[PDB]
Amino acid sequence: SARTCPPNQFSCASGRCIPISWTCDLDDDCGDRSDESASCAYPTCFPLTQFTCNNGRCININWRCDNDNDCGDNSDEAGCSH
Repeated sequence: SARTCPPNQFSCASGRCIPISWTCDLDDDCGDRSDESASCAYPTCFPLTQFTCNNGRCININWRCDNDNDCGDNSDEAGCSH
């Protein structure tokens, strides 16, 4: 493995190994420590593969349940629950 996490993959606190796009996610993935402090300067969440929650949050693009992307306010549906 080059560095730590694969090429198309991001190593948060170095030891944590997630796909790149999750870096600038706003809290939920890692938090801030290095994920938001070593790349994030965004007014657009992240132009890799992400969704922009309508509450003002940014969320991962793979939370599409009903049709839109799970966040929990008035966006997607506000929580694909069961």
